Amino acid sequence: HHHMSEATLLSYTKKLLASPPQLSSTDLHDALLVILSLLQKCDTNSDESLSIYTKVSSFLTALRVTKLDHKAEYIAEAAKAVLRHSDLVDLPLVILDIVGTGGDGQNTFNVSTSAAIVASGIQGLKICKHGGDLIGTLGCDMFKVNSSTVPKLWPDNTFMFLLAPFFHHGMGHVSKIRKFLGIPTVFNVLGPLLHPVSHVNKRILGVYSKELAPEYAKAAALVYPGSETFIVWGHVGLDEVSPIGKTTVWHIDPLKTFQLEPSMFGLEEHELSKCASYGPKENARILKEEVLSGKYHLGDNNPIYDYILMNTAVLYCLSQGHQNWKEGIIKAEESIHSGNALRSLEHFIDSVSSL
Amino acid sequence: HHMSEATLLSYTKKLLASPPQLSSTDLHDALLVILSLLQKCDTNSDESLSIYTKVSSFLTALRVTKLDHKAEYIAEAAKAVLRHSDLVDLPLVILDIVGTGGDGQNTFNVSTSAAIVASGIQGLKICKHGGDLIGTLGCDMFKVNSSTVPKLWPDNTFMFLLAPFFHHGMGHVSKIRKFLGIPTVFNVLGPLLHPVSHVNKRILGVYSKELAPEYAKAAALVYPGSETFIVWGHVGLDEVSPIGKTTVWHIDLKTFQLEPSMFGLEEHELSKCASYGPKENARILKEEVLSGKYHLGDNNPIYDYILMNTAVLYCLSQGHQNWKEGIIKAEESIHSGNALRSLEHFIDSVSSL
Repeated sequence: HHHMSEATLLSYTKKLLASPPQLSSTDLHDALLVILSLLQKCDTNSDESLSIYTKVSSFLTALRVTKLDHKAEYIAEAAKAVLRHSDLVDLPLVILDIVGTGGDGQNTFNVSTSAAIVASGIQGLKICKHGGDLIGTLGCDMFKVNSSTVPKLWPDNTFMFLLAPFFHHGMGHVSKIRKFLGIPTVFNVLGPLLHPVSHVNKRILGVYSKELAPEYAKAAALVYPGSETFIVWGHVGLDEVSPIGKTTVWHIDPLKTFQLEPSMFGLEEHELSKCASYGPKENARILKEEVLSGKYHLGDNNPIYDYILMNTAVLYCLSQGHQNWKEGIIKAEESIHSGNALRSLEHFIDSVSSL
Repeated sequence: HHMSEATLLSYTKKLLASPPQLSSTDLHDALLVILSLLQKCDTNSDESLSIYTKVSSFLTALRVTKLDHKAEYIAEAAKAVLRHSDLVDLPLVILDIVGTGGDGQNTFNVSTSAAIVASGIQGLKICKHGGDLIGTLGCDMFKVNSSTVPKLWPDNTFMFLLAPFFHHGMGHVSKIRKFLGIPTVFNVLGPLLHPVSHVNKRILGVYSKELAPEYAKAAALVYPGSETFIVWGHVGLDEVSPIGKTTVWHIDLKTFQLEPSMFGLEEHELSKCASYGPKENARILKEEVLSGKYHLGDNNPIYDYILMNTAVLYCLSQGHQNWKEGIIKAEESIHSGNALRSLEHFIDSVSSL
């Protein structure tokens, strides 16, 4: 009767089958440790492996239908359980991240990585973007960036990119069953909450739905207590600040909300159809050759350019503690045309190639 | 290919919607996909891990939505499973008695015992379907199948059908039910899979008061020609309980309540009415009960337990609530030797096929 067993997992599942469910946020934390234990230790092709996948499937599905996995305390407890299997970065004694939950069913351009690179070219900003390929096509092996090498890179880089799978081994254990399940689970909303560097003190966290946003705001406050945080939801169904129509922002100011519109940044609206992803190789070429090269300017109404510039502007106003969106657009524009943003990126690529 | 993981997944997504978009006929179609997929899982390959993941997910989502506890869904699910079953063909009062299980109890096989005693009462024919106990009495139960039941039918007052030899569908889901460890729709299908259409009365035990009324309606959809008692013992028992009260649901809707005192019997704790496994259960039934060693008034718990369940069968067969007359007829069936001969005629009938 070991605690890390199918029998314990099963007892947690049965709490979720109750009317009403009797699974606490604490219980979810414990269930996830059990799941990660079972799946880390599962003997390939054992009967036990088929039984474990059965029970893990059962548990995660039951969680999704109860919808308890979209409540702040549950999301936070789930993030903390996954982090117990993560390599966290240890650093000595303004630093921003930008990332979305995914799940908006939108195949739009990688604006988060782009805006993270342009923001890092602005004097006074440091960007430690966490997520996940785009940045791997540029000529650096992202597998080299891990808990033991991030401290080497930290002092001399305005821009850093952390590929999630090389930190969160717990996510790696559930990867295959997540593919088999083919349905959303608690895991689909945890990514933005797993930042392995405690020194990040400001972030933009995009969410796919209006309903999730207020609970996500409360979860972000529990996981990143020291952080000033924008939760963002584009009204067309987007986990970023949208190039068309309005975006709502939930403001964690250690709950105030305000609406964003491209007209506020001094930009024309652009359909999502004009901001498509072309896949990592081509997106990287667009970013480096169309955007970081300074080929396009504010006022050309290039949609992907405008999309990056706006998301940089928000990242900048967040950093400076004001809502002067046009000033953010000025600063993002300057970081591109001064060649600072491309220098920031190239410095990080060169740093990574030296490991 | 419609019978694919992708088809299964699309049904699961209907259960995840608010509100759920999975119809009763959708559940029927989902279960056919599941029975198809689970036959392909002969090894612990990645493809079996994937399929087991999607079947678990679908059955778990169905449980949480509680659609599997609705009459129309239970009926459609029984219909889907039956598509993989051997059905008995017979030419143009016949009773069954069986419980859903899943009450967490380990009580004597009263349903097979009362089926035998009832089969010794003139005018009653019993075709009990379930499951071993009869297997241990020098009877090759494998020989009782779709081809042989029509040969045994005419000159047997008692017949026993071993469910697993008829319902190949239930065979394919057996491993994943053990692995899941939670109740699913499959926990309530056994009683609704009787392969002989001619059965026109039955007692169907359920484990759950909450499930009971919806199960009564399911029974009426699956067995529209049957007068049916659904029974639930208040202690949590899919039988007419030898202790405390039992609630009975009646379909041609109607509810009444049973208590051992109404049979002029004493109450016995479930500890006194325990199962000993098939071999010893069969020996108690043959040597202590069908032999007439015990009488009404001996207060022998297994004997009383069997008398009560036989009395209810008898009252159902005749359409009255004269429970003490039921006792009299059950007692007469045992002590006349009618019950033992009825069983012995079946066992020899099977032995000689």
